[PDB]
Amino acid sequence: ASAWPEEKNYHQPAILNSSALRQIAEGTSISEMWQNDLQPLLIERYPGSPGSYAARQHIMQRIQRLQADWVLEIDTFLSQTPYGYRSFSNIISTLNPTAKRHLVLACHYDSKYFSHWNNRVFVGATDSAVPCAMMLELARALDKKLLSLKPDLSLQLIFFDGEEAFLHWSPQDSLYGSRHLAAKMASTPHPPGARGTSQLHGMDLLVLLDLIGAPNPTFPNFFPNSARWFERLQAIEHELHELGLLKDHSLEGRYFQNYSYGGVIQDDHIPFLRRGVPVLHLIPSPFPEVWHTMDDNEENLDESTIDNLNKILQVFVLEYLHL
Ligand SMILES: Cc1cncn1Cc1ccccc1
Ligand SMILES: [Zn+2]
Repeated sequence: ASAWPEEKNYHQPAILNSSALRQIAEGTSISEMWQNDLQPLLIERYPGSPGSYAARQHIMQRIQRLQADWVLEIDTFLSQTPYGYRSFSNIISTLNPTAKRHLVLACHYDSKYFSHWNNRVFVGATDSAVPCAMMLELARALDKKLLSLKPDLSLQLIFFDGEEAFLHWSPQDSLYGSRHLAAKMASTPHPPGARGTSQLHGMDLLVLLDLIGAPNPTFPNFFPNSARWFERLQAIEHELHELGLLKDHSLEGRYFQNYSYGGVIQDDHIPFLRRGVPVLHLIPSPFPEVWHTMDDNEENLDESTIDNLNKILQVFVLEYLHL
């Protein structure tokens, strides 16, 4: 049939030079991210809540003000939960929806459901309000360079709804939005008119951000087949450090360690991984100390660590896109 689905296997980056790295490092404002992209999301936003619709409106609005031609679809669906049927809505933002291949950035925008505890409200700053904000910032910071898109490859953002369990993590109570969107893409022909290939095939690489925002994260390399792209993240961290472009950062405590994890951490990528999508899982091990506590808030975030990772990520995306 069609073998384009193999191009991602042979795709190679266009490594940036020191002058361009500097540019990128200069091009991203951590403090504008914090005010315009991050703070509006630090609300209770479990699926079906008022905050979910708010968070959903804020993500679409911030994406809309940008010059690049983002197409936004709200993939709304119904699914059974421990509390009955409920409605969920994934946010999908795509440049050039026609192109066969797309590099995918994503995270979950729901917050785990938890009634008030000690009069406190769970807002999951690292899980995953910050990954959401890093995605919005990457799109703003790279707006002009992405506008250049009008190799048949472009960029897609996915903000999954319903990553978290409502009552008890299990295969039927978890990954609502990603289980839905992976099965939908696996059976939607791509590109338009194709007779043998799916959108799931068009996913060049799924870069899943989760649990980012704490100090000193250590990201393992999880998969033998995306290991080379993990190595680019290592390389980019190193060079930005040597060029004085990172803050409060030591090579003794670098983010992208040279160690592998022999297993898997259940997350929104599992539905795509099982169907053969390559994944770069940017989740740290161990998890933040504030994981699933009421302390996973704004005050326990580390501003420098997010700034640094924004720069590493933005470099990675431009190098993947040859921009
Ligand atoms: C990655 C994540 C973020 N929030 C929940 N998960 C899922 C999970 C993974 C391992 C153990 C418990 C729960
Ligand atoms: Zn969680």
